[PDB]
Amino acid sequence: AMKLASKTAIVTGAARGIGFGIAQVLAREGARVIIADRDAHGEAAAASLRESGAQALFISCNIAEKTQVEALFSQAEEAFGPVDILVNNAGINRDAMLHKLTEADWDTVIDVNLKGTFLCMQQAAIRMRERGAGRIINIASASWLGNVGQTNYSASKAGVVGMTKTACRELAKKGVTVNAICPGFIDTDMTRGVPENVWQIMVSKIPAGYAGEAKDVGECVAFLASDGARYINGEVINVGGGMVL
Amino acid sequence: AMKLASKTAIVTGAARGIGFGIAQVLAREGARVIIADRDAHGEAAAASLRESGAQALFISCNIAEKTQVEALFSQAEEAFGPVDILVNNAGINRDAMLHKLTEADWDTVIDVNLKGTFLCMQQAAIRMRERGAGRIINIASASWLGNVGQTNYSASKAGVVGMTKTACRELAKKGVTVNAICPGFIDTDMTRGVPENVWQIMVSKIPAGYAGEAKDVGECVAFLASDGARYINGEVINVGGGMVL
Amino acid sequence: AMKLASKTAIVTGAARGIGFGIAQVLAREGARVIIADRDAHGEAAAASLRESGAQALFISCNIAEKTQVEALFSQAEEAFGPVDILVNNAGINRDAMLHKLTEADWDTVIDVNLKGTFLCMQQAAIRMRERGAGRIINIASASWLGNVGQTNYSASKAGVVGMTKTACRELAKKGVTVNAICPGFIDTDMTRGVPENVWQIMVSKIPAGYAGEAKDVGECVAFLASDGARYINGEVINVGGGMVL
Amino acid sequence: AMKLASKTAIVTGAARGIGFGIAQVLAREGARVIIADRDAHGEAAAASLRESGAQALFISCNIAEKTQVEALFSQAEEAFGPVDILVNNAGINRDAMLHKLTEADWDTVIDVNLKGTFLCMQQAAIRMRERGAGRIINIASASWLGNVGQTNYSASKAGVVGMTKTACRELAKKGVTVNAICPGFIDTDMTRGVPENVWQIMVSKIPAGYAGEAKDVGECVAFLASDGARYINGEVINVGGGMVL
Ligand SMILES: NC(=O)C1=CN([C@@H]2O[C@H](COP(=O)(O)OP(=O)(O)OC[C@H]3O[C@@H](n4cnc5c(N)ncnc54)[C@H](O)[C@@H]3O)[C@@H](O)[C@H]2O)C=CC1
Ligand SMILES: NC(=O)C1=CN([C@@H]2O[C@H](COP(=O)(O)OP(=O)(O)OC[C@H]3O[C@@H](n4cnc5c(N)ncnc54)[C@H](O)[C@@H]3O)[C@@H](O)[C@H]2O)C=CC1
Ligand SMILES: [Cl-]
Ligand SMILES: [Cl-]
Ligand SMILES: [Cl-]
Ligand SMILES: [Cl-]
Ligand SMILES: [Cl-]
Ligand SMILES: [Cl-]
Ligand SMILES: [Cl-]
Ligand SMILES: [Cl-]
Ligand SMILES: [K+]
Ligand SMILES: [K+]
Repeated sequence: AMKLASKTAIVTGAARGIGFGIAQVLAREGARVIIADRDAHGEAAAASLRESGAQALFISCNIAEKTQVEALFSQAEEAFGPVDILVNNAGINRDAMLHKLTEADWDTVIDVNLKGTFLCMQQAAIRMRERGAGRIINIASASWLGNVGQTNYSASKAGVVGMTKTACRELAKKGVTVNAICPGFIDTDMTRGVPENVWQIMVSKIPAGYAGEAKDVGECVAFLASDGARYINGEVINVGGGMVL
Repeated sequence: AMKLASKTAIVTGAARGIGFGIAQVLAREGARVIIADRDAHGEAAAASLRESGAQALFISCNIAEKTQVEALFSQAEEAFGPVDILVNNAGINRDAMLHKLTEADWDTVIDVNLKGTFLCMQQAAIRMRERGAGRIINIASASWLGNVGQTNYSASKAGVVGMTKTACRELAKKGVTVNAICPGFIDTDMTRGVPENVWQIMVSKIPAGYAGEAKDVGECVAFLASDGARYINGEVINVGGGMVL
Repeated sequence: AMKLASKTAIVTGAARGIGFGIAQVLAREGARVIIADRDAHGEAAAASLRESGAQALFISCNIAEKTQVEALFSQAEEAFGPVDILVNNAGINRDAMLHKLTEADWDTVIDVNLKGTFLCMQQAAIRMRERGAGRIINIASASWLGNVGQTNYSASKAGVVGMTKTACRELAKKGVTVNAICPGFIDTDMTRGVPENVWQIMVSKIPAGYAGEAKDVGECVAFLASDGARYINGEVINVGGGMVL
Repeated sequence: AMKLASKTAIVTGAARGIGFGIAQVLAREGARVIIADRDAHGEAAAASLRESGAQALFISCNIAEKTQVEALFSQAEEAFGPVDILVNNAGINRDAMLHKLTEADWDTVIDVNLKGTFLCMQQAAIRMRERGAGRIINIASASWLGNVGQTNYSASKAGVVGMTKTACRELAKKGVTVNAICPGFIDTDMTRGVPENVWQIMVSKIPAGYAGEAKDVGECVAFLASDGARYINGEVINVGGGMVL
């Protein structure tokens, strides 16, 4: 009934969008969910999961700062014990054409999407490699293989895939799986913030014929986090309705 | 609790090995399973499933002949109703170096592994595209990106991945998902034939440090067959403990 | 002065389109070219190369038939000596939706594009693995990763990529390189035969903004065939102006 | 004749190893070469290219500082005219296991390998988009798809590949090609430091049976930088004797 019962999970950027969708599917499978986010709306997201009957806790955290990541994993374990699942979802966009991208927009996107994902992966690796069990699921983007106006975003997401495949080689023998999910075009506050015509152009590229939901990504994460996906490691699973960006 | 309940699934080459493991997982999820295979032992395989408390039926069929594939879907529907899931696993080996592969061994591997997967996929498409729903899951091989002494096998499995991505672009808008699985080194009777010393050397190369089971491939098939994996389409998922052949 | 000077090369389907473009560039680099094709127009193509000051010979041949492929290499070696370069370009199209592709259109495309490419590669392997030197360049398609209405073509081209990687692993230690080229959309008689709206839709996908020329593919073949590309093996190079089909 | 005559090329980190090998091949093809590196030995490198009868110049430059990258392109064009070719070879290693990598070793590798490549790519894009012609060749690593003890290096090289494909989509219409090269195990003065028993293990992973040379990478750069490779764009070409890291 609940393939993730008795498992603690940390989901970064789970205050809204895809992150909250993953927290909802993990919580539904009986997992204790730690909502890690820099926005105080994460408390409304945790209170929403507890009201549905699940066990959830919000922990304010800027994954770009190592001291806050160390504090995140410390409080999470003092709250729901050992962390068995890590979902690196936290991400941001500062789009610009290569010839216009500012050094500031470059630094912020790489510091959060790439270094941020590194600092979290590291705290999970230090623990999971000793316990001989663990699940690391990184959210990348279909943009990891190129996308106009996303020099900094494609670089960070492509970097997340490289790390995912490196972590697989170092933690696989420790009974840990590290996999990446590349969501195509999902319906969230970020995608609803783009202009009308931009929405239709993207949906016209989706063979399924519609923008995915945050739970579509959550269903794939819940599977990789289960014991049934123990032989899937270092993979990149596209959840974009067959879209080829 | 029974995600595949009320769904009929056809699994080719499921008399023994990986195909039977996939049949056991689909059955465990309360799915009516059809075991299609030339091997007569398939009758004892379907019986083993009816003994576990599931509904199963063996159909002696040669997927290389279109007239027998047309009979497979006809006989499968009048029994358990509309076919919602198709698992193309049937795949034989006739290994030989490129400079010595006989024209006969080539034709046998291609006619069964590639043309066979096409004939089954075609019959599933004619039906699923009208019912506006369906699941096609092709079992290909880590050998699709090359492997010594497998020119005919690498060609066939690489071809299966090519059709998989093509079917995705033609059946996605009809609500049908077409995905492929590439198993690594799976511990089965057929594989427990090579020298034990070569087998231990092969396992030392798997990052996970152990050979997978037929159910490992099944757990992934059961997920792609669920409604929760409706947005995963045209994907190649490796089930080899993070191994790169 | 000329990189491929003193080298004999066989180019299948070099009577027109990409094949003749490849033959023109190889000849420009001082390579003795063997125009292998099933159309008698290859005799005009070979004469056009001899009139340009290069050495060329046409040999009628259906790569689908092994006895005719064996006769091709025999006549090619007694004519210009040992074959140092093999370019598998010969290919056909019998496009149709998965639910309508006839068994005849399936057999013909797989027998030419896949089995035909194999029979040629096999004759090159038998000779090159003994001479300790060689070059095998297979023309695949950007459709190897899927394309609407090309279930048989994608399967055949994907199969060639799989074989390209298998051959690499078996002949790399012999000093032979096996590489594949995936042309995007090249301006030829076949491509100029499709409707005008299809031409604009295909060209609108090319970031470069135009359909490539036959010599663009030939320039890449001339490089892989040189000694400078002795450390490139088992690669899939796209020559489609950055098109992502 | 020489395919790169009258062309100005910038090769970062070309004072030694692969970088200097790339400069030698570009010089041999008649291209003016700007050696950009923090290593003062870059003067002896440029002088060695002038002794061979080519036009070479050394410009001390820290690619992590945008003001020095802006001065590099300014001083480079004032001396040898418009920059037609940009080779991003600059790279460093600060290897460590995921659970040990210091924040400092992470920052220096990302600041030089990823941000450094970005700053140079940006100065090239700003100039090449107005001229309507140009070549950007990024040297990534076989480590972009993962490698033990290289979380930071695999992240920076995978990121370079991500940028490569993004720049392709934004500069293809402007007549500019952006490609990446992934060298496998290359023999350089920066690799003959490990014991031979370590060298043998790495070589047994190379199907070619031997480690490559700096010029094997240079030959591929000279081709992509030629007018004949104008239709190759957004590609990742492996130069590792068919080795799969
Ligand atoms: N939505 C889409 O269509 C696609 C998005 N993605 C990725 O999916 C992830 C989530 O996407 P959305 O839900 O649309 O994003 P969103 O912007 O709607 O929500 C992201 C959440 O991450 C949090 N966050 C951002 N930076 C953070 C940091 N440094 N530390 C902690 N929390 C931080 C924000 O507070 C926010 O709650 C991102 O990594 C995004 O790049 C991937 C491809 C497609
Ligand atoms: N033209 C394009 O845009 C693209 C073409 N390709 C591939 O490039 C190759 C050449 O394409 P095009 O020049 O446009 O085609 P084409 O039809 O103009 O020329 C192909 C040549 O192959 C020969 N041929 C066909 N079957 C043969 C057989 N069984 N034995 C011997 N010769 C045979 C034909 O006589 C013809 O001369 C084909 O393999 C094609 O699939 C792939 C990507 C795109
Ligand atoms: Cl700036
Ligand atoms: Cl920040
Ligand atoms: Cl949702
Ligand atoms: Cl499970
Ligand atoms: Cl033979
Ligand atoms: Cl034979
Ligand atoms: Cl039919
Ligand atoms: Cl530190
Ligand atoms: K994949
Ligand atoms: K490639």
